[PDB]
Amino acid sequence: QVWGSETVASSKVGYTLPSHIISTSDVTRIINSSEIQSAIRPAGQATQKRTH
RNA sequence: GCCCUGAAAAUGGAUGGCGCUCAAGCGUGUUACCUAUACUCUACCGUCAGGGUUGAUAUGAUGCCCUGACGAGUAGGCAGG
Ligand SMILES: [Mg+2]
Ligand SMILES: [Mg+2]
Ligand SMILES: [Mg+2]
Repeated sequence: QVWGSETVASSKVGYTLPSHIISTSDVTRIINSSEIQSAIRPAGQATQKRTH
C-alpha cells in the first residue's frame, strides 16, 4: 500500500517506483546466451605469446 | 712575412699558473689519443598510444597481459596521493 506494486498504486500522490535500465544484473548469463554465442568469433589465449 | 722602433699611470700581478726558444711560439699538412646529462644497444620507473582476454571451480574487467614511442622547465593549469 505504501510503495505500490504492478497492480496497486502507491499511496503517495503521483509516485511510482523507479524503473530498471537493465533487465538483469548478471551479464555473464547474457553473454552465455545462444544468440550472442552464435554471432561472435572465437577468442584468443588470454595471455599473448611473446614473438620477438 | 716574422721581429724591432713608434709604445707614458698610478697597491704587487697574471698567454689561467708554472714555465717554454730546431718551442711547450707563428703558418700549414698527416695520424694516434682523451672525454658530455648528446648518439647506439640493453635493463628498470613512469607517461601516452594501439591491441589481447568474462569461461566456470581461486580472490582485484577501475583486473591481468601483449606491442611501440616518449621523459628540460619559471609564471600558470590539471591529475594521482
Ligand atoms: Mg704547428
Ligand atoms: Mg650520454
Ligand atoms: Mg617534465
